Amino acid sequence: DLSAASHRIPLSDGNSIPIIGLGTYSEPKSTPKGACATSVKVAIDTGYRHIDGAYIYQNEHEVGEAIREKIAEGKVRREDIFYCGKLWATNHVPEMVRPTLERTLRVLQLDYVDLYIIHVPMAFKPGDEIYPRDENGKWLYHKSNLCATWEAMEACKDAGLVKSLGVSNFNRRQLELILNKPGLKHKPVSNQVECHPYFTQPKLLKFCQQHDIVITAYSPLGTSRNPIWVNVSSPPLLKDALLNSLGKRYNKTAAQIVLRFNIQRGVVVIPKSFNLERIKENFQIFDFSLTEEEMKDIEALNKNVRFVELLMWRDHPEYPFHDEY
Ligand SMILES: NC(=O)c1ccc[n+]([C@@H]2O[C@H](COP(=O)([O-])OP(=O)(O)OC[C@H]3O[C@@H](n4cnc5c(N)ncnc54)[C@H](OP(=O)(O)O)[C@@H]3O)[C@@H](O)[C@H]2O)c1
Ligand SMILES: [Cl-]
Repeated sequence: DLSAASHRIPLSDGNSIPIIGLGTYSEPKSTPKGACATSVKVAIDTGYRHIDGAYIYQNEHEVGEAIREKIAEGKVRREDIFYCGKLWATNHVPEMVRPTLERTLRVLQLDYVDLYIIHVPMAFKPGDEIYPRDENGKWLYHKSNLCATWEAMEACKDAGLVKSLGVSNFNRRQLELILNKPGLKHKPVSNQVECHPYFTQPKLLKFCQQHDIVITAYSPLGTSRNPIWVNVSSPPLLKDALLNSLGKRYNKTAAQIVLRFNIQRGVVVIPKSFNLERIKENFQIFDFSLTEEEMKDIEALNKNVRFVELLMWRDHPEYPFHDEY
């Protein structure tokens, strides 16, 4: 079913997605220039064939540098690599969608991306700032139309600029808005959301599975626990007693147990690491499996509590986390 050499799963539009990818968000401040490029190259050498990135991570040029180098030396063909990029909240105006994607293609110096997704269901004020606020720190919200944004996304696939379309941080209602759109041409094939044993997304997973939407687990290792985004008070996922106990049983780390858990139930995982040893460690998840009982015990770790709550945006008309799922 899944091996280091062959671990792609089907998307509803006929394409396929490698079940593990390398995440590439890293705080610009505390990240050396070049760390991203080096990690993407190491990842590709290790066997990763999926890279998840975003223009607003400020390192897409490094991602592109790395991918193009490996293609040029014959390590991979372009068709072997799956790159996912993301449309930010300040770029939701339908007229801006294609120019925004074209900017990413030019930065990557590639002809298309494999997956392009709406990063969040919330629109912010368009401009030179990804986090638009007034002097009082009030979040400058744009009153926006998700369906109109989606239509603009559909035009990008129509033009050949992206193979697959998806979304991120969408709840059931928001997914329904799109799925029910008048004259829908291309349904979202993916929803990228926080997913791991402390937040296993049972309701959203069920819903997506019923609509042939694949979940991609972001922060699948429980985040880097940065207090800006994460509630540092919470117990760190990788210190969990059961996950560590299961680790000893298989001579795997809690991280490897956590990744295996999600892929084993058909959830894509995109752990980020810019560390040589940990990039390799995270990929070694195809030489063991978890028993039905172990899967059940891990799933039971579910706390229905998020590490990434985005409370700064809780009042936005399109804040996704009020609803149950
Ligand atoms: N769509 C969205 O809204 C959204 C939100 C968040 C993230 N994402 C995507 O999902 C990716 C991953 O989520 P994430 O970066 O937030 O957090 P994560 O992948 O769950 O974990 C990242 C943290 O774990 C550390 N780490 C990695 N492997 C490890 C291991 N084997 N053992 C111990 N520690 C390990 C990394 O440090 P080192 O680098 O030093 O190894 C980093 O601090 C992101 O990079 C991004 O591509 C998307
Ligand atoms: Cl963007």
